[PDB]
Amino acid sequence: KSYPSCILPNNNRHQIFNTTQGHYDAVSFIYIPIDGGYMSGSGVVVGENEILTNKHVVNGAKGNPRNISVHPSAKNENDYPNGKFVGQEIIPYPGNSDLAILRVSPNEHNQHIGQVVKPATISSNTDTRINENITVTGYPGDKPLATMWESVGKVVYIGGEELRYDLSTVGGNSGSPVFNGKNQVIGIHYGGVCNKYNSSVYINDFVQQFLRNNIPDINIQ
Amino acid sequence: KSYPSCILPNNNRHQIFNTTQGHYDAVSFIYIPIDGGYMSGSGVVVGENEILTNKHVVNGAKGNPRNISVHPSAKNENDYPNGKFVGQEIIPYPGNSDLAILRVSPNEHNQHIGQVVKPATISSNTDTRINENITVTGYPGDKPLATMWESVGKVVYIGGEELRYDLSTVGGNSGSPVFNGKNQVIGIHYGGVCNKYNSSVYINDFVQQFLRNNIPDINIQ
Repeated sequence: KSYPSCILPNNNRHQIFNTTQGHYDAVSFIYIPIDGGYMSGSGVVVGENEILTNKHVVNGAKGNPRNISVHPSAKNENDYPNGKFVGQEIIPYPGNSDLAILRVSPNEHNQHIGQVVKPATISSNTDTRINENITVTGYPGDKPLATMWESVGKVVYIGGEELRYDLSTVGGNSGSPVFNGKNQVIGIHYGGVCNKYNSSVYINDFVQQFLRNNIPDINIQ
Repeated sequence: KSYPSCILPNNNRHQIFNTTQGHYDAVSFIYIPIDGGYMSGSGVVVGENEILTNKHVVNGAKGNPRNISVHPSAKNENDYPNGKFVGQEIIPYPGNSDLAILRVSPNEHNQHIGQVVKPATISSNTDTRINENITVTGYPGDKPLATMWESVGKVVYIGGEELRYDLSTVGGNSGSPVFNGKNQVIGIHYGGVCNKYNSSVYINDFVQQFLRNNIPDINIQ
């Protein structure tokens, strides 16, 4: 058992039904069979064949990326509007943050994940500040499996590779994109300190280089 | 489900039976009831009423330290030579590392945790280097519940608040002390990247200040 992230006083969450509309389509559901059961998590499409998520999420594959299923725009357990893409290569962030790139294979129709949905825009994070209104959108495990939920709140802390917020998340949210009001990705949710705050990997200048060094078509605004 | 840390090519582990001997007595087993079941982890006694462990371990208490049971020197499920101490106050590291101090209450005999075992010695980490021989000792969840195991290996990376090693650990090891050859604590295990390495919070100068600011009798050698 585990409890990676926290229900906070601010528990303002609603389900996304039109999961392929707008910036939602790159939000991705992750499913990994392990020990006869499954682990699930979240991620975000950022390139032709790439998502971002947590190191501790891809770890569930026990070193083999082909154990990971990525469903971009998952709507529920029996509604994957874009099907699945199978993990191909795990590229951990060399720094100390809980961040990994997962490269995925094209699907059975030779479609690439970044063709069926719009890859997310990465923020340059030059305007990102404390008390900014943000959302964290992904697949919390206290809801029905593979339903997408947006959680609303504010940035309470920015420092180094860490950005913290006052909004609620639940095991399953691991790897969820953090969006600013312009729907750009400022961070990748990884955890929290209960019940004080939840935490994300802040996409600072050094993280951005890692993205640039590995994802040629990354879109940093 | 989760898989926080990794079996690596180096899987050199043995069970500690004399758990109160020497530097082993401060190694601690953590038990947290959650969602009708339980979460378990590891930690290390470092002061009269204090252990170190991970932020993501204490999170299992959902904000209430009294949900946490700490058994220093636990030997097996029916052998707690020092009984249990109940969580009293959670003090997260303000920095970005997966590190928390858990203050515990005295036991039913008014004994303090740092009186029944010798608090561990914290290394100054001025000699700690890559390729140094180390151990990580705690309660891996693939062994019988609350049995103590020492894992042997080498440091492969030191940077910022992160120290990585080539030795194997398993879910349950979260919060385990990392010992150098002088049996001083150089880090606190928190995770890994499968199957490349496992990771700990490196007790650098800034972490040491946090320890000093909160634990008056901390012993930094």
